Amino acid sequence: STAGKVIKCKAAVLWEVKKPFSIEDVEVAPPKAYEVRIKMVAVGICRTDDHVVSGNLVTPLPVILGHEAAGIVESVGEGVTTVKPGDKVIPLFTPQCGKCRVCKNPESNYCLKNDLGNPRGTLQDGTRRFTCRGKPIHHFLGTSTFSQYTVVDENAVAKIDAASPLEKVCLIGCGFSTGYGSAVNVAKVTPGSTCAVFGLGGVGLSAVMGCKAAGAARIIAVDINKDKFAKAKELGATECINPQDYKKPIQEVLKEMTDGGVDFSFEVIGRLDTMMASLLCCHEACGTSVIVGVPPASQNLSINPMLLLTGRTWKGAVYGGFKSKEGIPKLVADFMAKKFSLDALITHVLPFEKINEGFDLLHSGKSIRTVLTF
Amino acid sequence: STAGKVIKCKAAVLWEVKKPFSIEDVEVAPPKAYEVRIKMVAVGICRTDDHVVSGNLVTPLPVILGHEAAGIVESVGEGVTTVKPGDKVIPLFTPQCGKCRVCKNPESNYCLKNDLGNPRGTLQDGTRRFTCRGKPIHHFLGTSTFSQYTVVDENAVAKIDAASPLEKVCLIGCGFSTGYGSAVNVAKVTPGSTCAVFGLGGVGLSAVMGCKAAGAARIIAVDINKDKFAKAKELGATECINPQDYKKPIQEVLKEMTDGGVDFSFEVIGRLDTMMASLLCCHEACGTSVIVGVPPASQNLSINPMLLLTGRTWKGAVYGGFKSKEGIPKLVADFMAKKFSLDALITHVLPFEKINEGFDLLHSGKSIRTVLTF
Ligand SMILES: [N]C(=O)C1=[C][N+]([C]2O[C]([C]OP(=O)([O-])OP([O])(=O)O[C][C]3O[C](N4[C]=NC5=C4N=[C]N=C5[N])[C]([O])[C]3[O])[C]([O])[C]2[O])=[C][C]=C1N1=[C]C(I)=[C][N]1
Ligand SMILES: NC(=O)c1ccc[n+]([C@@H]2O[C@H](COP(=O)([O-])OP(=O)(O)OC[C@H]3O[C@@H](n4cnc5c(N)ncnc54)[C@H](O)[C@@H]3O)[C@@H](O)[C@H]2O)c1
Ligand SMILES: [Cl-]
Ligand SMILES: [Zn+2]
Ligand SMILES: [Zn+2]
Ligand SMILES: [Zn+2]
Ligand SMILES: [Zn+2]
Repeated sequence: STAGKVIKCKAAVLWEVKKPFSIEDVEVAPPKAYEVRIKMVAVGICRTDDHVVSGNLVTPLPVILGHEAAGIVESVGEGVTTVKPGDKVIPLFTPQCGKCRVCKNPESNYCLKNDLGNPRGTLQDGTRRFTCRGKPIHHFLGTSTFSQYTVVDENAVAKIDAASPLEKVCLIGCGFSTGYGSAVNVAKVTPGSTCAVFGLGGVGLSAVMGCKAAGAARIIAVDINKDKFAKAKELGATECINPQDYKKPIQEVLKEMTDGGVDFSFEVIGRLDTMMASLLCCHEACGTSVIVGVPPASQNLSINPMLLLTGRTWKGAVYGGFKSKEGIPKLVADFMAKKFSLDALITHVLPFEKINEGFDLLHSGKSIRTVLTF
Repeated sequence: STAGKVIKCKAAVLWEVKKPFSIEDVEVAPPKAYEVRIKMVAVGICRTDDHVVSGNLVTPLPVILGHEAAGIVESVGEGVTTVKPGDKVIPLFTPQCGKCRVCKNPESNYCLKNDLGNPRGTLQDGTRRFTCRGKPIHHFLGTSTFSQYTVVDENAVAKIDAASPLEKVCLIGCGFSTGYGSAVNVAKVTPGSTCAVFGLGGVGLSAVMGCKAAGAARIIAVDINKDKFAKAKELGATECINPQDYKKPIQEVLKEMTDGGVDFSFEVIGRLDTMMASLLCCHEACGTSVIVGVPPASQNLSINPMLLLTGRTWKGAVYGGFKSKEGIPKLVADFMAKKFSLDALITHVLPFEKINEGFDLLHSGKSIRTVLTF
């Protein structure tokens, strides 16, 4: 019925920054060659989506955000070999074209086909598939999952287990993968090591889970919102610190707690002051600091190079180091194999139409993750 | 015989910053427990020594500098078990106490008994062994080799091959180990990779050799002194470029020549602008920039954290990641086995008394490594 036909549906369109989303009628064009048109089922709210709402992450507007989600293949374009209609899928905010220098490198995952470096708000072919009131609307990270239907490039979609509960598994689309992989793939936490995690939201907590799985002996959870400590400990944090209870700077408080500093620290928030704190609290001779939080546009850090000369390793990564099209699937399988659980991360489930309410909860600090359902 | 007695000898004293070295008679107190008094045979002139003179590295004056050396054990204090009088040895600017958190950690080498963090200008017990006209003289990195005799802690001296040519293996005491290990140990250069080395002094040329040993496919040597190019080439560089020949920033050139950037970048000069260019020239998603150059005191770098989120790795190291006491002897054995040659690095040989002429050669850019004989 719908195949090859333009689908009219509802989607949350952002026309301006610091404005609410508009649940409007938009026309979703049919998938071109090597493209897949997905029917969304569950979409989780990531702070990155909010970054555009706040102006911290610039991207052409009007836009349809969303990138953390799960859905079903409504139809595919010509040349599509990986997914067929009906297949359960997870759109990847970072592609794996498999042909660029990066994709060919065994330890890189930031494919050259991404729309993060220099945002165009289009699909890999430079064009858009969304329209609304005679106006073309921009995509976001080539996923735009805040819509009942969306078109994505084949190399940016991954087929998952047919029995996968799309309402939970949508987190593996971003939050869980990013945090967990940051600990296991990027930092490469060693068994018996000491770790520190700044920020305890959806991504932060999965970093706790990742350090735990890696065998970290001590995991120090850091957050100004005390309410997150309950979950942090439950997921594996050995202790919880709130920077506000101290008269002393956090990195100092941390170094005196761990005999000179932690082995691995992760900044999962997105502030310069906290990224400075994470670099400073990891032992000057053998510590590794992993930046996970997305920094506000055009801001810099002033660092003394002596901080690295002694032996510190400072790195960062997108998507927790997982090569998208391969990693996400295998992750779902592990979830199926009951290797881990995403239940503690989902605190609120709202109907798509109340997306604006979902962003409110994120700003009030009442929710870890909120899953908008279709 | 001089054991147990105060030795009187010549040493090069720096009384004030930015002033020539003054060759004076000093008294060298005999060694205490776990200390070794050494008779110097050959010393190399490293830019770090010059960093104190110029004022870029702060350390208490007046002082006896020098740290890349080779000599013979004159006598040992009570408790010493790792060396005996007559042994050929290399003092280590960074000790390997073997009992601290860092020494236990198999991946870090920056021992806690170092005098680089906050220089006391003493031995490990907190005292000095040099006197000059009543005035006690400060030590440097616990080694102070610009003297005919010096005393070092036992954990800062490595016993080497009895047949080692001391006028050659002194480079292994610092310059070579640092350069070669930065590539092989710290960056862990992968075979078939592309490398950029900024700075072609004795340390930077050892970084080049190390990249070649690692099997890099390309090694681009950068330096504003074209007279260094002939040696870089001979040592492994596939190409050499002079930033002054270009219209655009060196980082943009390097990225254009290597399909987006190198895989491994090395800053071996000690300047802020080059450490930045060095980070910027390694591929945003898979590059590793390694800081080897000692930056001028209290100077800060201003960086956009986004530069790291894409996948870049930024780190630094001392002594090229080698655990001093263990690594030096092994490296001397490799030298003995012809595994590598030091001849190209050693461009000048002058008697100790001509030390000022040696620093002048460095300043003019006419030398790579100048060795001083006693
Ligand atoms: N880390 C460690 O361990 C170390 C370090 N360090 C450092 O390094 C550097 C360098 O050294 P050297 O090699 O000796 O020096 P020289 O000879 O002077 O060389 C330099 C080079 O560079 C070049 N440049 C300049 N500028 C520039 C350039 N290029 C380009 N661009 C620019 N701008 C010149 O020409 C020459 O050639 C320094 O910094 C030092 O410091 C060393 C060693 C080691 N250590 C540490 C220690 I406490 C002691 N030692
Ligand atoms: N690299 C990536 O792949 C990637 C992926 C997804 C998200 N992110 C980024 O990760 C970061 C967090 O994502 P999330 O969705 O889990 O966010 P979130 O907003 O729900 O959680 C941020 C947490 O940090 C805490 N916090 C805020 N200011 C703090 C401070 N100054 N000190 C200590 N804690 C503070 C908040 O209480 C909250 O618990 C954001 O920057 C997001 O853009 C990065
Ligand atoms: Cl268009
Ligand atoms: Zn790719
Ligand atoms: Zn996300
Ligand atoms: Zn040196
Ligand atoms: Zn030690």
